[PDB]
Amino acid sequence: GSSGSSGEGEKPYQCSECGKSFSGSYRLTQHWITHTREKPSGPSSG
Ligand SMILES: [Zn+2]
Repeated sequence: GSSGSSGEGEKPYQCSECGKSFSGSYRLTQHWITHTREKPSGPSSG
């Protein structure tokens, strides 16, 4: 009915790498930061 890929709780500024919503675009940035310093060995995603 109202459950699945398309549910009730999606934001236009929700991270995709990890997934984190925020009240405002500007805010998102601050978060996206964690996706800059993080220095993974290699095979992480997937
Ligand atoms: Zn993220």
